[PDB]
Order: sequence, then structure tokens, then C-alpha cells
Amino acid sequence: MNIFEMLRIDEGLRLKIYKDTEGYYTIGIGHLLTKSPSLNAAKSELDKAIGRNTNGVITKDEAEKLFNQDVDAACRGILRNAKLKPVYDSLDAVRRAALINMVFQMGETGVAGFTNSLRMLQQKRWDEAAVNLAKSRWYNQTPNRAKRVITTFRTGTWDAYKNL
Ligand SMILES: *SCC1=CC(C)(C)N(O)C1(C)C
Ligand SMILES: [Cl-]
Repeated sequence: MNIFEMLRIDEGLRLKIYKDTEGYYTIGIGHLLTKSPSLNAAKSELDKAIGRNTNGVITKDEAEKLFNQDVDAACRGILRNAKLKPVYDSLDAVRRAALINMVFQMGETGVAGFTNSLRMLQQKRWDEAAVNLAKSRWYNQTPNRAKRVITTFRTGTWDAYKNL
């Protein structure tokens, strides 16, 4: 298991633009299109991202390039963020994917706002980190997905993703 298959389980694959759990237009493997409530804005952003007249539908191949682009962006965002990099530096490979999962979902700025949870993780206080992570908007908006990521942080294993 790796960050790519982890996120594929968490995000799924949908070929036509859909509304995420927060009401924002998204497509592919968790690719946020826009925060605007206009569907045409989403199709225009989708057109801009794919470079063709999409009409709200993307191929499976285009979704995987968007996926690779977004994973690359999430990694670069972590490495260039002054508060995310030292925590990422200290984590093992399994927990590094969990942090990238967070940034992939809610962006670099949002994850950096977990001031208490990030200090927990860097000090390898997993149990306490899990408790603090569950007390967030993230946890009650996407509980099933957040529980899997939090379990990954707590145990350092892929057990939350076994048989999924
Ligand atoms: S930080 C994410 C990352 C790690 C590594 C395996 C070196 N990569 O190819 C990327 C940049 C995706
Ligand atoms: Cl890395």
C-alpha cells in the first residue's frame, strides 16, 4: 500500500463532475474544480485543466494525470511549508502517506492549521495525536475517511485499508 492506492480508495473514481461532501464541484480522483456555486464555473475550470471541451465528463486516463498532478502538488506543498516539512521529516513511510492524504484533501494551508496535532505527530505521541485529530471540522464532515487516516497515524499500519 502506498499514497497512490491509499488515495484511490479514499477518493474513488467518478467520470462526470460531482459535488463533494462540502458542496464543492470535484471530479476524477478527488480533484477540486472550484469553490464557486456555479456549475459552469466548474466546467470552465475543468475545461481549463484538461484543455478541451469536456462538457462535464473526463476520461479515466485524464483523471489519472490529474491525480498525478495533484499528488505532486500535495508533496511539494508539504516540503515548502515551514510547519509541514519538519513533521513530515520525522514520520515513517506509512504516516507520511497519511499526512499527504490530509493535504490532498483540504490543501496545504488547512493542514498547517492543525497546530496541536502536528506537534503531537512530530513527538511521536500517536494516541494523543489521534485524539486531537478527531476534534476538528475534518472529522465530523468526512468521518469514515478521517477515521481511516487517523488510524494510520495511530498505528503506523495500513490496517484501516485492509480488504477495502
Ligand atoms: S512527498 C511525495 C513524493 C515522494 C516521492 C516518492 C519522492 N515522489 O515521487 C513524490 C514527489 C510524489
Ligand atoms: Cl518523501
